[PDB]
Amino acid sequence: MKALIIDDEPLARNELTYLLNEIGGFEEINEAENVKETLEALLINQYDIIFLDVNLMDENGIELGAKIQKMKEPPAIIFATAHDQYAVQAFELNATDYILKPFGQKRIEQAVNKVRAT
Repeated sequence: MKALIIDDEPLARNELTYLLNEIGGFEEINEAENVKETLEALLINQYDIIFLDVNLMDENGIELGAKIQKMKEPPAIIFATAHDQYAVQAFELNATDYILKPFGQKRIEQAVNKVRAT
């Protein structure tokens, strides 16, 4: 399973990377801090799931997620943020999950297990 973490704060990307490695089953985990890196990354790799903050500095994460769902085979979108006002929008753009910070390995596992469906 390959995952992509998109957050502006590199510490947050590290915390999430740790938990994913603790859970296991991830052959590859890449990160991105903006829309350019994110889209660049998506273009050259098939990701099963992406963890995305609600906003990347000034870029809008929700809108980015929305555009990502128009892909042929979009990866699952999980919002991981400290903001709790965009859950309704996340549901509207068919997001797989919306996780509020701070979160633990159990809650991330729930989401990851949610996307394990084929």
